[PDB]
Amino acid sequence: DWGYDDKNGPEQWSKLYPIANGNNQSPVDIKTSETKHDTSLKPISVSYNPATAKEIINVGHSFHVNFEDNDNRSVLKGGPFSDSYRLFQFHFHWGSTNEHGSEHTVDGVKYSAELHVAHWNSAKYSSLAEAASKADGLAVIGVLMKVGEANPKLQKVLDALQAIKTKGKRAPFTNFDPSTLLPSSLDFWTYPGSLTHPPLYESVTWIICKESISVSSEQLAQFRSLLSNVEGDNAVPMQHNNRPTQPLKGRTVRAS
Ligand SMILES: *CCS(=O)(=O)c1c(F)c(F)c(S(N)(=O)=O)c(F)c1NC1CCCCCCC1
Ligand SMILES: [Zn+2]
Repeated sequence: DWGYDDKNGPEQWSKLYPIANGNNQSPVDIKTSETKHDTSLKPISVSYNPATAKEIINVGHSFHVNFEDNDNRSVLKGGPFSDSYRLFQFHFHWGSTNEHGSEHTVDGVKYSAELHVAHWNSAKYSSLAEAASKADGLAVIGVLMKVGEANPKLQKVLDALQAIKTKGKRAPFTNFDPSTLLPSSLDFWTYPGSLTHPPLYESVTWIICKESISVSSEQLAQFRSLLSNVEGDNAVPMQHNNRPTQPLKGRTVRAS
C-alpha cells in the first residue's frame, strides 16, 4: 500500500504508521563533531557460515537475500551487544540519482547507496517475528556505498537479479558469506533507531561503518533496472527506496 512515490512515500507514511513521527526513527545524519566515544564498546565480530545463504526475493520496493535462521551458525557479536544476534538478511537502498541513494548521511554528506545486513536477537527471543517489535530485537550493520570503481564483491548478487526481475519472484541464492561485502575495518558508530520503512518499529540497534565501500554507476543502474510490478504488467523500474534522515530527538550517536 505504502511506497516511495509522491502519493504513498515517506512524507505520507505517518498516516498509517504514526511511529514515523517517533523519537527513535532512522536513518539519521551522523554529525561527527557530536559523537561520543563509549569506552565500553567492544569491536564488532561477524561470524557468518556461507551455507546459511538461502534465497533472493523481489519484494516490489526492493530485493533481499535471506539466510536460514533456525540456528546460530551466522552471528554478529561485540560492539554494544551483550549477546549474539543471528544473521537473517541483507539488502540495499539506492536513489534516483548517484548524488543521493544512501539512507544515513555523515556530516550531511549523501552517498550513492547503502548496504544493510540485518540480524535478530536470538539470545532473548525465539524468532524473528517475536524480535522484530522489541527495542532490543534487531541489529543492522549499515555500509555507505561511494560511487566510483566497480565493486567485484557485488557480482554474485547483481548476477542473480536477472532471475527475480518482477515483484514476488524468488530464486535460490546459496554459498555466500556477506561479510565479504563489508569494509576492511569495522570501526563504527551506533545509535538506537528503527526500521527505515513501514512498519517503522523502533527495534533496531544501528551499526554504521566508518569506512565506505565502492560501487560503479553501472552497478547502481542494475539495481534500478529491477521492476516493482508483477510479471505481465507494464514494466515500472524500482528507481529509489531511500528514506530521508529523521530527527535525533536527543539520542546520542556513539563512536567506537
Ligand atoms: C526485502 C527487503 S525487506 O524485508 O523488505 C526490509 C527492508 F527493505 C529494509 F529496508 C529493512 S531496514 N532498512 O530497516 O533494515 C528491513 F529490516 C527489511 N526486512 C524487515 C524484516 C524484519 C522485520 C519484519 C518486517 C519489516 C521488514
Ligand atoms: Zn534497509
